[PDB]
Amino acid sequence: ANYLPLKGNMDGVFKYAVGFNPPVEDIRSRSQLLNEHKELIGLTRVFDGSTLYVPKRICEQRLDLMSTRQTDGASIKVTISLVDSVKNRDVVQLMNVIFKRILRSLKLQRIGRDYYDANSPLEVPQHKMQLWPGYVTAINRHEGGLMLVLDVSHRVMKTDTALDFLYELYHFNQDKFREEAFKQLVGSVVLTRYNNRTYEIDDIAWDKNPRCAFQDHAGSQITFVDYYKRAYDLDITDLEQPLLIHEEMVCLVPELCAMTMKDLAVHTRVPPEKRAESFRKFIQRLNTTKEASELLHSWGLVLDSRRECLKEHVISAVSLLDWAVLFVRKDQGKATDFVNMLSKVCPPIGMEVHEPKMVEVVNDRTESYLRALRELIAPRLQMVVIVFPTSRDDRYSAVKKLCCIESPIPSQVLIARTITQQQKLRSVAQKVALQMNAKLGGELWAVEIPLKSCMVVGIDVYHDKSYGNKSIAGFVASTNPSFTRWYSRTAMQEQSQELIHELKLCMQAALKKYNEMNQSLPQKRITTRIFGRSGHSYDNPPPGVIVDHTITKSYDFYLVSQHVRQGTVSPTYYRVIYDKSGLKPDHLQRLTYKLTHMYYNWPGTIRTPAHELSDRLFFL
RNA sequence: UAGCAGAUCGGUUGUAUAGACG
RNA sequence: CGUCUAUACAACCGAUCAGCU
Repeated sequence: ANYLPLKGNMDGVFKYAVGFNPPVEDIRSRSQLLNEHKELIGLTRVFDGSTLYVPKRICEQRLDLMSTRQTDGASIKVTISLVDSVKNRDVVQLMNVIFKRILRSLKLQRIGRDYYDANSPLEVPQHKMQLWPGYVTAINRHEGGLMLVLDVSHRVMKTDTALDFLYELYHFNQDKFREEAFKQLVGSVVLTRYNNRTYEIDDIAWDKNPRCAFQDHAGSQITFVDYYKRAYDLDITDLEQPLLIHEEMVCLVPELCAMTMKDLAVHTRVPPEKRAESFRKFIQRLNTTKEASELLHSWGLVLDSRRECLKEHVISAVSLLDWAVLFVRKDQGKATDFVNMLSKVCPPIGMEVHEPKMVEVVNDRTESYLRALRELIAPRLQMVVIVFPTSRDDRYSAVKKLCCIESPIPSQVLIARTITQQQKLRSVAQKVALQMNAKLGGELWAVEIPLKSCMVVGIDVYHDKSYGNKSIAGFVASTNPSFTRWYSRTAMQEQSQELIHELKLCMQAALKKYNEMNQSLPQKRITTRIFGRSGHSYDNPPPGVIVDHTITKSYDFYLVSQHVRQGTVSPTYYRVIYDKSGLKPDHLQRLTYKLTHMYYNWPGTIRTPAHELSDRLFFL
């Protein structure tokens, strides 16, 4: 629990405005219309256009007055007067520019989305990487009123810049530098400093340098160093920095950008309880700092003062009478000792496996499963076990596409890295034994269910490439009231809006299988912490906590079933199904809590539907 | 790519405020 | 609104890593 409210002016914060006339040179030509506004009203103010927020409730429509600029001294339009009323999308923004004034006062910085304090950061130069001790201050409307979220985010901004990165790339070689940049630097992304932007790399200019001119906003051929010296007040040191692109030219100079522990991970990065010290420190720092608090009292910002189923028989486990494994010649020990270990794990979980027909492929490539699999696979074969050390997507899907698309047939794929572990070997075999038996169509462990006719179908959309727009990630389902029949399928359609209709085909493919074996018709991530409305303990909510009113954002349920040992608990957020079908939210909390145990790859608790320790010193 | 608890780095689509190019 | 944007709010995905069986 590291979340702190900020009270003060809950409502009624109206806004003045700032005129922007005329823009001449650059973005600074418009931004300077308030850079020299200290002579009119005072320092404590924020400018973002036609909105200049005020704590009080005055502003209605519009007005105008006069001001002055600095660089050239032309006519300046400024209107610190009536604008509009309070809107739901304004309070978050104006309190966050208040936090911007805080960074101008508390000496915080900003990276991308959230503001960080890095005046005395965690300088860890082992890999030219500096973990910023700032907090993710994503202030927004929250439980009840307004609340400031604070997680101590070790934001990984590099002290080194693209200048030295390209210089060490040159230090490797020059032609090899060019080649590797065309291989390892293209596609990669640099982090900008002057405007904290995110610019990609596709190609690197060669003849260009930080002296060649370009058609700037002024329409002249000015030098490169002059533009950055007069537009952002940043001086360029060297003149031999080749440009990058995001040939058409998108502003990118390696001079002023940057691109991309073990024992520190248990001291001051993410302890479950000891992270409350930062929750107990920054709250005091805001108040006790006279210089920082003085500029916040003017605005009106006052912060708050404060399973063992490996031994019990399984419901209905399908045995393996005749089957084969598709191991390569390099995995003779693997997928056979594992099967031999599977011959020991299976009897406790109520099934037996005979030694498979040890078929094999001819080479460690795709053009081995095309022939060897088809030659020695018949409807008399139950299980196919495919293992390989290297794991590439095309070859794995090459073996897969001959098993799932044509017809529903179980197929188990393993990798070397899954099996190399010896202490996990008994454990990994248990998951696979449950995985194979789930794919065999056999029942597995269940829970005490005070429920029935429930769906466990976990949709997953794989939308990565427009050319490969297939949405193939899996359509895991459950076709028995005990939720022990997990026969995964895949989507076989492609459409943007009519996806509501064609996704039902997989639902029908899962519901028809439900009717064919039962003869009866039956948004998962946040950065929040939950302090449930049952007991005030600012700690991990009990698994299955019921909070849906005045202790969360909206009527959507926000549940906890994901048990934590290292790090602070991050509750999972959930949408609603229906509030009129008669489903009590408490049972849906239980249903999510019970379905949490039903993922058939880990005997315990998981995040989503798809104990009395750490009291004394833990690492001391 | 047997599954995961805590995060981190990016990309993208977003969504809101407003501006300009027609 | 097609585009370019600055301010942010927000999600998903990919990968990576500080591994409860």
